[PDB]
Amino acid sequence: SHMASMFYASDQLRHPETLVIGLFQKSTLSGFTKELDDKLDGHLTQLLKDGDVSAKRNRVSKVYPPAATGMKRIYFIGMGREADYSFEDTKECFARVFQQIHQDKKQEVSVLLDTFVSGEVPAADAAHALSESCLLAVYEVQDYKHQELTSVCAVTEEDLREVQAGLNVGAAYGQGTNSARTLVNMPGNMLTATDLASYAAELAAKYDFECEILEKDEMEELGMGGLLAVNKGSSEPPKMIVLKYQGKDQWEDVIGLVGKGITFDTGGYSIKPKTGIVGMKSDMGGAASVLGAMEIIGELRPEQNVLAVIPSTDNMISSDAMKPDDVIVSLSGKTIEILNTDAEGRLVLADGITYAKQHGASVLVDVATLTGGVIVALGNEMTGAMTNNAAFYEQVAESAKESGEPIWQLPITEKDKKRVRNSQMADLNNSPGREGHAIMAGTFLGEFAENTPWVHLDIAGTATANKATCFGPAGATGVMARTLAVLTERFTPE
Ligand code: NI
Ligand SMILES: [Zn+2]
Ligand SMILES: [Zn+2]
Repeated sequence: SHMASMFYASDQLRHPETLVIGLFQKSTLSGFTKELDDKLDGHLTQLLKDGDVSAKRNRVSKVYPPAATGMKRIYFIGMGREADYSFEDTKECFARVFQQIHQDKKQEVSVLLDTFVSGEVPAADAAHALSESCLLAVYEVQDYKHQELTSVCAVTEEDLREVQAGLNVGAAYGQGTNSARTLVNMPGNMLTATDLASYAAELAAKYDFECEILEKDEMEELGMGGLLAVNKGSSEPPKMIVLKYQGKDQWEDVIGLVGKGITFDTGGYSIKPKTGIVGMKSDMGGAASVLGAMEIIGELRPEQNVLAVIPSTDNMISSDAMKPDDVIVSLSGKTIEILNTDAEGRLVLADGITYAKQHGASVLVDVATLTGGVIVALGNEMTGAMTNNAAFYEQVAESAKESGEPIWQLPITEKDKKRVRNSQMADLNNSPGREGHAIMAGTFLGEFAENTPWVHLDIAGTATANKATCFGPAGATGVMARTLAVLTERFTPE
């Protein structure tokens, strides 16, 4: 059927109307750029000389050549010094330049990929940078208010099957990210647990994954007390969304990914302040992460098994909502005292984690926008991590190093498990205080993890951003979707 892709590798500059060219801080031109300079009677040299065009990293200069040439626009993007130039410099160079092209409302673009390759960054890599960074930079918030770029040609003298391969993975990663951004940016009345369950089903159909969606009654029968406690105040029914992707002949070494899917967090009876409750549609950020990553896995079909489990519900006030001091029986059969109804996320994750384990997960990663504390500990741009297994954590850390999404581990100590076990009435205390706030939530989850190698990721700070950047709009960031995807590529068992 020969379907056209947005990103296309060619050896020819068929579409020279709109160009994108990287410039190093060499002090001579070469390759295409030199030919262009000559083709332009030395104008590009003059512009560099006068500083109208700059090779300083992330400077973007737009030149409009004479119509005589076949070119209307050139977007020059500075790359700094070639000795310092790395892959993630490439990502940022593409992001900066497509920010500008997205503003300019251009439809077709020819990138001279080779102007971006170097010792450190080969063609296939530059290609990955381009599609991923392009997709992230040009993303638009799906709004409900009362132009699109649809062709990017990567023009290169290198193996087209390889370059195209880079463009394809780049594009998969960006697509899953943007998917997650979408789910996250959606107003809570537009995305209930029910809507989240349709999305998952559509995804399951599209990529032929096994999908099961447990409803309240099956949850009652199975004893899912965590997820049912949070849902008690809701009229919107709950969902436990399960997705199976078996990409190995044997259902074994299964990677369990658990996402917090709280579709709106009011904080419940332990009520949240007037400023704190705005933006709490984004409390399903963790679910976005895993769904985003399923999309990526569905596109790249790696040789790995993955169980995705997403407990999903809103957290509301009513005549029947959970109350502070309630004691509950989790799925695992552990009892939990609810000291704080705003610590609802770890209740649902606890059931999610025990379910994943019950369904053959042999390693776990949970992703949750879980605590304000993580923001205090690490800021808005560094996701917090906790683990019960250094070896598995190394795999997750390395994934994040490849992803480019920064992670930092916080300790779980014996003293920490002491605090979480400190409840007068139950096995576990859902909220011991602000002291090591993020670690308390990690520590609680790890009790449900028991012996299964596990990593918890708190994306309360990294799941959203106040301001636009080169890599996308204000609002949801789709953080972690990449890192989970990469983890499933790179994961090898014990
Ligand atoms: Ni063409
Ligand atoms: Zn909460
Ligand atoms: Zn929450």
